[PDB]
Amino acid sequence: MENAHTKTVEEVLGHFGVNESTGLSLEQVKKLKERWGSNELPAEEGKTLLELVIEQFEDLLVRILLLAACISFVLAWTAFVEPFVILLILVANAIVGVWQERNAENAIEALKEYEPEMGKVYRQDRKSVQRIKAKDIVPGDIVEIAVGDKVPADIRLTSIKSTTLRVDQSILTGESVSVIKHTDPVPDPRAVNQDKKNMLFSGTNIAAGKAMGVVVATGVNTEIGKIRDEMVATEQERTPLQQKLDEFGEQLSKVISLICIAVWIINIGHFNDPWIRGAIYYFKIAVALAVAAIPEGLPAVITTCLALGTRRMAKKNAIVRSLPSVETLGCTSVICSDKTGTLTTNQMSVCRMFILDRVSLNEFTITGSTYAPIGEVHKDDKPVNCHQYDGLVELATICALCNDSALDYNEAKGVYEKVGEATETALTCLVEKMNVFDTELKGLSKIERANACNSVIKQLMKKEFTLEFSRDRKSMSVYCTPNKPSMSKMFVKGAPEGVIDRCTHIRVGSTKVPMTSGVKQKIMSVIREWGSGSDTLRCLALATHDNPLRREEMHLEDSANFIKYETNLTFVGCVGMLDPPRIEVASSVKLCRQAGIRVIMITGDNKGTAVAICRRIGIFGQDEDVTSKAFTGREFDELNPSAQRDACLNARCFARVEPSHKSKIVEFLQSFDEITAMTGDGVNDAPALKKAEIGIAMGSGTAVAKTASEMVLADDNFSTIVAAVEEGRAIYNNMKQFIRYLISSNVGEVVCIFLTAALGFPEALIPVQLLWVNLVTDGLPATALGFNPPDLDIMNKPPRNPKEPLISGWLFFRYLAIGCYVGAATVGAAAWWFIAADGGPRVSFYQLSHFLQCDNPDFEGVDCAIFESPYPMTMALSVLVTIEMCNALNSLSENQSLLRMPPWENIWLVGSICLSMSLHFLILYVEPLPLIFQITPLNVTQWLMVLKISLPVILMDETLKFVARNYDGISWPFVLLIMPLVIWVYS
Ligand code: BEF
Ligand SMILES: [Mg+2]
Repeated sequence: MENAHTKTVEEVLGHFGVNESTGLSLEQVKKLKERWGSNELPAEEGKTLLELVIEQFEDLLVRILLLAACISFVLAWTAFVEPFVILLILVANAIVGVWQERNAENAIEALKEYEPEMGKVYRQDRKSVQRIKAKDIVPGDIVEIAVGDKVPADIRLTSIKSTTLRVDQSILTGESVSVIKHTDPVPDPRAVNQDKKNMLFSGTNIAAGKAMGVVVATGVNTEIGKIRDEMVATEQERTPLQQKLDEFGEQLSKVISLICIAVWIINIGHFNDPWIRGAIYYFKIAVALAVAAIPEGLPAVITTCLALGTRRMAKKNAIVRSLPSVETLGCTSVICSDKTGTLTTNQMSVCRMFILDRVSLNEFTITGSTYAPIGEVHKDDKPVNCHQYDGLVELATICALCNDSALDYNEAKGVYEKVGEATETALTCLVEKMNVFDTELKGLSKIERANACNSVIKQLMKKEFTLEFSRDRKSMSVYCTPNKPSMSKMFVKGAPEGVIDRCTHIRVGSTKVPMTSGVKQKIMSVIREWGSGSDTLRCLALATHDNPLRREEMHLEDSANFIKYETNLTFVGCVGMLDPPRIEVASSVKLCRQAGIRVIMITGDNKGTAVAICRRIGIFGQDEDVTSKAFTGREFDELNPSAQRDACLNARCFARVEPSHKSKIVEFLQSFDEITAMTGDGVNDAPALKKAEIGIAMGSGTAVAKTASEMVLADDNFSTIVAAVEEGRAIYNNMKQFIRYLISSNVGEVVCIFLTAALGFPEALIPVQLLWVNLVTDGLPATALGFNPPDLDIMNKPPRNPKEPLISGWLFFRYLAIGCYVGAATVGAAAWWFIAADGGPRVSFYQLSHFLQCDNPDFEGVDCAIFESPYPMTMALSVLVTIEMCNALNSLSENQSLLRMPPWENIWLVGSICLSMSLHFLILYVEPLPLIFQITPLNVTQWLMVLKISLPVILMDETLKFVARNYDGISWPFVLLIMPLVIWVYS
C-alpha cells in the first residue's frame, strides 16, 4: 500500500481485507506483524567506546610521533621513559573527549518523555475497543481517535463520528492552526503532507475531533520514519575549526619532512656505507627533531579550552553535544530558523480585543505570548480594572461559556499545557488573564489557577446545550440559563463577517440598541485592518441573543436549524489572537544583525503568517516590500539556477517548504561558502539540522530534531545563540593566540636542535627534556592564554573569513625570527659552559665540534668524557624555559605591546608563569627527578647569565610588535616596576 489519500474507503478496505465494523482476526494481525514488523524506530544507531579511540587516532602528527616512538623503542635496547609519557597524553586528551560525547547525551534523555503512548484499536477478538500498545499496530487496524489522542501511525480516515475533525500537525508540517479533515479522498497522488486532508500522521495529536480510520503505514514507512531515513542518510562533515587544525597539521608534517630530509642530506656527506654503529646518532637526532617539531600539549590545551567553553555555555541552558562545536558558532554568517515552535511559542494567544462605545471603539491590548495565565490587560497604559466595563464582562461571559478546551499544569514538565482546541485555549487563557469579578490569584495553587476564573464564571451559568461549529454558518453557539434566578441567553462566536450580517442589535454596555449601518461598516473595517496588515490576527466575532427560542421547540436534528434559530443577535465584541513570537527574539535578531549575521526563517506554514511573524520579529518592516524576500516552495522550485542562487542569497523568509526543501536551502547556503546555523524543533527540521554546520534544537522540540542536532536550547531562549556566537569568537581568538605561542616555542627548539646538530656540538636538548617542556612548561602558559580578556567590540564586526589561516603570513615571519633567536640562545648557553665557564672545561673553539672522537690524548684538551655533563643541558633547558616564560608573558595581546597593556592585566597568565617557574625550580632542587634526565642545579652567576641571555627576547618582540604596528603612554608603572629587574642584572 503506497498511498491511500487517492483511493476511496472501500478501495483500501478491499486492499487490506478488513471490515470497519468487525475488525481483524488473530491470524490477520499476526501475519501483518510478521510481514511488516513492529511499530517502532531504532535507538540512536550509534557506536560504543571501543571504536572512538581508533577513530580519534587517525591524524597525521599522531602517526609521526608514533613512528618516532617506535624508532625510539627500537634504538632503546637502563629504563627508557621518552616514548611512554607522550602516550599518556594520547589517553588524556582522547577519553575526556569521549566523556563529553556521552555526558551531553545524558543531558538530553533527561528532558524526554517517559510515557509509552497507547492506541485504541477495534479487533475481532472483542466487541468493544481495545487499548493496546503503539508497537503492535499493523497496517489494516481499525484505529479510533478522540480528543487529545496522539495518532500512533499513518491512518486513512474512514468514518468521522463527530461532525468535524481537527488535527494539529504543527509537529510535522509546521502549520500553526489545527487542520480540518474530511473523509473524501484527494485525487492528487503526489500531494504534500499539507494537502492530504483525509490522512493522519504519527505524533500529530487530535485537537477537538474523533473518528475511526485504517492504518496505511507504520514503523519506518510512516512520515516520521521517512524523515529519520532522510536524516540518517545525510552526512555531517567536520567543523571549520577541525578543518583548520587538520590543514595546520598537514603543513607541520610537511615542514618536519623538509627539515628531516635537509638534515639527512647534510649528514650523508660525511659518513659512508650506511656504518650502522654510528647511524644511531642520526636516528637519535631525527627522533629528537621529530618530537621537538610536534606541539604535544596543543591538543590537550585545545580540548581544555573547548571544555571550558562548553562549561560556560551550559550555564545558558545550551547542551552542546561535542567539543569543537563551541567555535562553529563563532564564524557563522547565516542563521536559518523555523517559524512554528522556534521563533513563535507555538501556543496561540490573544493580543488585542476591541469593544464598541457608540453613544467610538475601546481597544484593549493583552500582554503575554504563552499559555500561562499571568498576563495583563492594557488599553494604552495603566492596566485597567476590567470589572468596570459591563460590556467587557459580557464579552468574558460570551467567550468563556462557549468553550470545550482547558488548561492544566504538568508537574512533570513545569508548563501550562492545553487540552482541546488551540484557539479556544487562547480564548480561555484570555479569560484567566482578564478577571471581571476580581478574584484572588495569589494564594491558590497553579493546577487550580489554571481554571479558577472559568470555574467561577461557570458557577452562576449552567450550559444547557451547544450548537457545534458548522461550515456555512462558520459560528458556534451555546444555550445556557443563568443559575439562581425570560432569564436565558444564547451565545455565539464565529467569523466576523459571518456574525455581523446576522447581528441585528448592538450592546453598548448594558443598553441594547437596534442595528445601524455606520457602526457595522466601522467594525468591519477595523476587523479587516486587524487581520490583513503587518499584524494579521485571527478575529472572532461575539454576539448574544436577547430572546433565545425555547427548548421545547428547538430542534437539534437538522442542519438548517443551526442558522434559522441564530437570528436577532447583538454584538458584544471581538477577539484577536495569533501565534506569538518569543519575547526574546525581537531584540536578539537585532543584536545578531549588529554582528553581521543574517537571519533567515524557513518554515512550512503559508506565506501570509510567515511574512507577518517575520515583520513582527524585526527581519522586515511594517511597510517593507517582500516581493524578492519571501519565497514559496513552488516559487523556489520554479526558478532558474541563478534565480535560486540570488534568492537564497537575498531572501529572508521561506514558507510552505518540505524537509527536503529545508535541506536544499541549507546546502545551497553552504555551497555559497558560508557557515550556517539552523535552529528548529519539529520532525521537519531534522533533515536540515544535520546538513547545517551547527544544528541547534529546542528543549521543547521533538526527539528527532534533538538527536539530529549539535546543541539543545533547554530554556528555549534565543539570545543564547548570540551568547554562543560571542563565546565562540572569544574562544577562537584565544586559541589562535596560544597555538602561535606554542608553535613559536617549537620552532625555537627545532632550530636549536638543528644548530647543535649541524655545527657539531654535543647534545644540548634530549627528547625527554623537550617532552617535559612542551607538555608542562608550554601547556600551563597556553592554558593561561586561553583565558585572554575578550575584545571590547568582538560582537560588532562581520563574521570571520572561512579561509583565513591560523598562522598569518607576515606573522609567520615574526614568531619565526624570535623563535630562531631562542634556539641560538639555548645553543649559546651550552657553548657558554664550554667557553667562559669558570668551573667548566674551556674546550678549544675549533676542537669542540669534534666530540664523537675528541679517545687518546692527541692535543692539549683532555678528559674526553665530560662532554655528557648535565651542566650544558641544564643551561640550555633553563634558558629555554625562561625564554618561553618571557614569550608567554609578552604574548598577551595580538598587536598592542606591553607598553599599552600590563602583563598582570591577565592574572591567570602571570599566575601560571610564576607556577611554571617555581615548578622548574622544583625539578632542580628535588632529589629523584634530576635523575630521570641529565640536569643539575645551577649557581647564582650561572642563573644570572641565563637571565641576561634570555631577557633580550622581550625587547626583540616588543620592538618587532612596534615596527609591525606602526607600519600618551602607560609606561610609568612599567619603568617603576621592571626597571630594578633590568638594572640589577647588568651590575
Ligand atoms: F516548524 Be517549521 F515551521 F518548519
Ligand atoms: Mg517547528
